[PDB]
Amino acid sequence: ADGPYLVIVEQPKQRGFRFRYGCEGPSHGGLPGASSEKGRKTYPTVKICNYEGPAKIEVDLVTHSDPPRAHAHSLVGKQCSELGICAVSVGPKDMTAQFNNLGVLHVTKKNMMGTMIQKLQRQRLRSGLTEAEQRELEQEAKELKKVMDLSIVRLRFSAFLRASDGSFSLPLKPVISQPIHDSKSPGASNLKISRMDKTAGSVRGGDEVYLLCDKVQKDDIEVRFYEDDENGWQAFGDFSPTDVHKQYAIVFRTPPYHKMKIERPVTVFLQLKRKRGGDVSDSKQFTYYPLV
Amino acid sequence: TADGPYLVIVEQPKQRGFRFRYGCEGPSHGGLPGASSEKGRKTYPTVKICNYEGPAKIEVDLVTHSDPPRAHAHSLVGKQCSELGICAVSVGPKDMTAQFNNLGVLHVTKKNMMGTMIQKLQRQRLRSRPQGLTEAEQRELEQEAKELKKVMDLSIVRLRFSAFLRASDGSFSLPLKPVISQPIHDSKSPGASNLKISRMDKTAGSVRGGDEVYLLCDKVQKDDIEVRFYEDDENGWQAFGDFSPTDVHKQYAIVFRTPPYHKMKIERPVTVFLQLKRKRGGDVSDSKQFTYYPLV
DNA sequence: CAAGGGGTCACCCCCTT
DNA sequence: GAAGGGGGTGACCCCTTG
Repeated sequence: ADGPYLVIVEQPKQRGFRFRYGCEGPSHGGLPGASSEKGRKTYPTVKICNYEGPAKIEVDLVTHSDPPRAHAHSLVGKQCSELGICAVSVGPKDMTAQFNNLGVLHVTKKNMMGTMIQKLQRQRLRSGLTEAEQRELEQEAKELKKVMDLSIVRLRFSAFLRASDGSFSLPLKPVISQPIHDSKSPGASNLKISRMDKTAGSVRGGDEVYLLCDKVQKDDIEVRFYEDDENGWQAFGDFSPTDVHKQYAIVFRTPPYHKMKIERPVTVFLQLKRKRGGDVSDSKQFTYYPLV
Repeated sequence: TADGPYLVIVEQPKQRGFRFRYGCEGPSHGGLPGASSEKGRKTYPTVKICNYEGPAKIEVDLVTHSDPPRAHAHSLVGKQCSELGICAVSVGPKDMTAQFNNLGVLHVTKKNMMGTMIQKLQRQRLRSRPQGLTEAEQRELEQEAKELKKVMDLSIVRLRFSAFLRASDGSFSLPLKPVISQPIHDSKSPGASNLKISRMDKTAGSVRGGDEVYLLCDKVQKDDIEVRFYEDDENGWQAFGDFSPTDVHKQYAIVFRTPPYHKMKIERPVTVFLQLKRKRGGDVSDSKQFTYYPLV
């Protein structure tokens, strides 16, 4: 309520965006919003609230860590500087800003240390801070380099409202986005079930199903058969990691249905679920016919 | 065979399966096995000297896939070898057979390659000019390299076994003809692996066809692959499985429909073979049996 | 260790509109 | 033709089992 503030209208896509190295190019596509699909494209959006008037909103990459420190990666795009800082303006009509050419520069573990000290030199600006105390600033990097996840970043939106003259000096409280997992990292993809040869079985179980999927980790996968409504009953499909073919298929058997006194058939859901990730695949329906 | 004394490969190297290793990876990662080997019976590349009993030294070096055999960029690293990549064994008058059981293949870096290449060259024609060489052949030798670095397949090597019979002197200086092995494809080399049918969800059907089969395979390129249903002895009746490139899942499965049998209104089930075939090329999977049943 | 496997980092190219 | 995706390739780095 009380005061002007910033809000993320549309969060960045948590999974599916690929980070890029310097060599790959400058133009490989922008980080979409969480509702991007089809030709209906969306981008990360924020708006200023409890204020109408000229403002500039900036964006920078910060860590997964809850105390937000600046990330080793940079943002590149049409709006952006070389510092990794993307900035947009909002006119007095429209206080909402879309960021539509946002890209994530992936630093090399070689490059990391050097490139980090340049971004760090900024907080030496705030407090003609004599280069004498560079050694004080450094060890932060040296240990930030061991604890810092390069598979995950978050966006930090910092809004500023224009003064009459000596403009855009008045700051709003900053707003941190949801985490953004590099798509090119291992458990960073969406589990998708592409196709399966069977969508029905006997209440008995032990019908063999060939399931086609996108990349799945050999022993980090399982096959959950669950009922949302009926008292959380669940079971699993039984297979050895040998039955994971080339990380794109699973041959398994069905688990028996909890109630085998079935008279009429019962539709169920089955999904893929990482054993440590926790995150499931988009679920598919499976039907169970009674003993005859 | 040719009457005078000669060398024979008793057991060839594994053609498809063996992984080449970089300098970094480590020096004991496995030995190049033989074409007979399995998890239980392990066998290693073996050769024998024939039409001669006595002391002899057999050496082995990597040469190109190219029929004119030139020295390969890769080296052999082993409990038996030189730094130059040349492994030697001695065979006394009783035993004229040499097994090589710790043979491994050093993969050179494309940055290392050209320099490393000219060492094996100087080392070859340094024995004909044993005091020094000429700037003329230095630059000439580089030229021979440059042209070999253009055309040398690093995914394939062959072994070149060269025997020597020891004279009265004490010198193993009497040379036999060299014998070149069948080619050795890097397991971890791009593309063109042996096609394998891992398993299939259906092994039967109807004469009609149009029965949906999920086939699990090793890496296949969507457009350039097919699924051949043939009767090998019966005048080559053949058909194909029915699928779009969209139906080839992540290059490691194929969902297809079975082709109709050539002759309907049979009364007894006809068992046939099906295989994968790079139609661009001519390659084929280990065939699998498929049964066709009578109508209703 | 040795004997086999994976995955990974960067970079490099390949499709499509 | 670049934009906007996606896949593949070398060199390297690891991890189980004994």
